[PDB]
Amino acid sequence: MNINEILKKLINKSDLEINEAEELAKAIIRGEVPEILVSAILVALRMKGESKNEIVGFARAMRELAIKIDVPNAIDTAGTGGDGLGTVNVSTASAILLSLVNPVAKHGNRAVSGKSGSADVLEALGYNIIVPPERAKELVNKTNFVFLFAQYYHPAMKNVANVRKTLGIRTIFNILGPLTNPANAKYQLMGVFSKDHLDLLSKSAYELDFNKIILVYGEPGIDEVSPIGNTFMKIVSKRGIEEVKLNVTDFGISPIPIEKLIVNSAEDSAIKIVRAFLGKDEHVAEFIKINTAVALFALDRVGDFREGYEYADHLIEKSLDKLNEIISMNGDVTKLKTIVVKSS
Amino acid sequence: MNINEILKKLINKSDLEINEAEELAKAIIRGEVPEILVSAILVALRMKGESKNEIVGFARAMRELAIKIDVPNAIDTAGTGGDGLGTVNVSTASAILLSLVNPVAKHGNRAVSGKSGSADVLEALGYNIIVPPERAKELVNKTNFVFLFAQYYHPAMKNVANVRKTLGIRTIFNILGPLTNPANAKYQLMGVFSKDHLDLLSKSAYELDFNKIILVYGEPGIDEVSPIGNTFMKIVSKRGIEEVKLNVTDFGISPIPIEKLIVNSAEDSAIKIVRAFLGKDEHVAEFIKINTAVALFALDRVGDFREGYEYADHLIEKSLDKLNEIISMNGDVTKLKTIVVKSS
Ligand SMILES: O=P(O)(O)OC[C@H]1O[C@H](OP(=O)(O)OP(=O)(O)O)[C@H](O)[C@@H]1O
Ligand SMILES: O=P(O)(O)OC[C@H]1O[C@H](OP(=O)(O)OP(=O)(O)O)[C@H](O)[C@@H]1O
Ligand SMILES: [Mg+2]
Ligand SMILES: [Mg+2]
Ligand SMILES: [Mg+2]
Ligand SMILES: [Mg+2]
Repeated sequence: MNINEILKKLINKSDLEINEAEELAKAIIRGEVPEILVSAILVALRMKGESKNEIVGFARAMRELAIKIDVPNAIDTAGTGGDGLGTVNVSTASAILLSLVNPVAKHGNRAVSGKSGSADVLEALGYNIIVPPERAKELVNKTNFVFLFAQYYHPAMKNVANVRKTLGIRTIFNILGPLTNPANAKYQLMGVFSKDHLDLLSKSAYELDFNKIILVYGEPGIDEVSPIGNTFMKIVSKRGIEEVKLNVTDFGISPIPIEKLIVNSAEDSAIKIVRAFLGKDEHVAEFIKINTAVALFALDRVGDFREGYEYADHLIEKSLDKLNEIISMNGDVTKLKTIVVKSS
Repeated sequence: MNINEILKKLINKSDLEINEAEELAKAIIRGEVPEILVSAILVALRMKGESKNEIVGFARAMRELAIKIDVPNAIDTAGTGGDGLGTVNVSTASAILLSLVNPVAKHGNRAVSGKSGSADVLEALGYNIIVPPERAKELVNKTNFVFLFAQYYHPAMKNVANVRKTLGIRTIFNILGPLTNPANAKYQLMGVFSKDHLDLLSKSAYELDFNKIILVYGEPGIDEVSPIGNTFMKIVSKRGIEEVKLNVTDFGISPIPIEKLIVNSAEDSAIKIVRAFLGKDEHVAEFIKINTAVALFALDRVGDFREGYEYADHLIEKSLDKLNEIISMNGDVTKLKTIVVKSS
């Protein structure tokens, strides 16, 4: 693996082979490549426009270097993020409903834009987001749910922290985290932030070896099933990549005004979700349920999205309690009660 | 003027304003921009493809911080380099013949591609490549020739050496060289390795305040007058940029074997050259004459491309003697003669 040959190759706008990319990624994440060259590379890759092999290459590298646990049968609902509209922490909430009928390995980080980060609500809720791997497995067995805090499950990325911060621009590492679930979940719902990444990441995904992963991009430009209108999807499986366009009305609901689904703090997000669980905020609930319906489909638990939406209705009614047993086994329920009160 | 804004601008592939480039180049050459961003900026600037205005901005920044000497009437023959052929140092040689008729302020550096660096030959021929401004003035009056070592007349450029070396790829700075003659020569024959850069550089030079500078691209893929076929050149002055296409034959000569114009070290170049001066290397000598010919057309001491080849035919006969006096005034004549002995 010659750093120079690689760089010159990217500069000429030639895509790498999966293996070149993986060795390249491996060197960078290991800390064996001078910052000047990591910067050059990340910048070259972006201006060339990353290709499938490249994504595949880097993903495989990151999985390899990441702290792992084995729960392939699990499902994750992490999205790439980056839309920055501060919407409520949907997929996290949605991860609570899923754990009721299937092991859930929720991968995520704290907020980058705003403060509605997956790891932040869980914290605001009473959950102890920093879980050691040996414990992580125990929890998923006892409660069917664990949150895998990325910073900690991908310690190696520390060797790229300075370049990324100094560069202060989006790079290939901004859309890779969801393809790197630390527990190797084979089923997942991952939202991307642009129609273009929907095409690239689904093609990449097709080779990262999932049983079923559903990539989505919903209007007005968030990485979720769209709560106001259309949702562009890609259902990936050993069979291929299926294209599917969906409107929020297909779930049998009227479009939800998005201002209703936007938060301004972690606690505010937590309250939105509990109130949703408690039936005191139909809007957030419909948002949590349209996302869960797509996840449920990924698991092959329903025949269509409507069935998925109705089924999700039965899950949300048991989620508050579910949330309580999960947080009791790994956190502080008094914080959950406080949040509950704060929403009654 | 913010670096992060410049970076976003380039990542977006938008060309900079001359003023912007100049301030950007200033900070970089002044060593006040973090190596990480300098790497990114240089890479993006290359992938986007540099613009006439960016070239002009950097050139002006560099010129401003360079150390200078007064000799505008002088002529130079430095080329962009980087054609990857390892050919023999023709313009350094072509400069020797020129000092026979016009003061020569030759700008150059050590090789990045082989050893065939114009500065390396001289070192090998016995010349003392580091010439202080005061001494340089003296040498040009007496011998009518002087070498301006880029690494000495551009002391600030050392603030970009680590990034450039670490990168190990060509950037904007690898084409700015000949446009920043320390003696501010108003005349010269600028060689370029690609027809594309031939256009960019010609248009840029037009605004760089020259009396007459001829840019040339050699058919085989060399940045000199072609020894095997066509030569594309632009005659830029204050009145415009003329288009001109040549063939080795228009010099009344025949195609020359590039196989014999190739060198594999500083000394082989120093030998091919002296060998041609001794009239013992028909081919090397022909390659020199044709370039010299164009450079004479530039000084307007010949109004015909074949008349210049004829005039060059004279000059080479007195060449060795000139080289001899040049070396004994600023250097070690010993070396030179051992080379003569090795050229027989
Ligand atoms: O900024 P957003 O509109 O939220 O988009 C980013 C992602 O976050 C949402 O879930 P959650 O809040 O749990 O975040 P995560 O997917 O990043 O963990 C949702 O599932 C998106 O995929
Ligand atoms: O790689 P090359 O085929 O040599 O082309 C690069 C330049 O070098 C040649 O002269 P010289 O060898 O003296 O180098 P210089 O122009 O860098 O001084 C010639 O003037 C070219 O313009
Ligand atoms: Mg999400
Ligand atoms: Mg989201
Ligand atoms: Mg040259
Ligand atoms: Mg050359």
